[PDB]
Amino acid sequence: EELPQIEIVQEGDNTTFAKPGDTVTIHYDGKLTNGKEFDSSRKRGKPFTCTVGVGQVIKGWDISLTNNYGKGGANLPKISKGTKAILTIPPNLAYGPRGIPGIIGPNETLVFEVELLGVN
Repeated sequence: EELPQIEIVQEGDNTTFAKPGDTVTIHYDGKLTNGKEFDSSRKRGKPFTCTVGVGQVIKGWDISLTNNYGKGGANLPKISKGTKAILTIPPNLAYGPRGIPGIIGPNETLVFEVELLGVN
């Protein structure tokens, strides 16, 4: 079963974990596998707040931030509040064959360097 890959750069508090319906606040840089940046909250000067686990972000983000809607998965570490991680998300858990014209091409793997600042 398809899952994003998660590299834990530095662990957070190891006790606060988002569940579906929670709001999270996160800084990120989104790049293609070739290092070309397609988006970033940091250059925007403000972190990104979203509701997780309910399809209001790409599935790869939902799975990563909620640890597969609480179900976990093989080699899928939990991301606690304060954690720095790198999420690598296959196209089927992102924008698929369709992509986003002029921003993300077809069947693109996305790499997000993230810091989870807040959970609820």
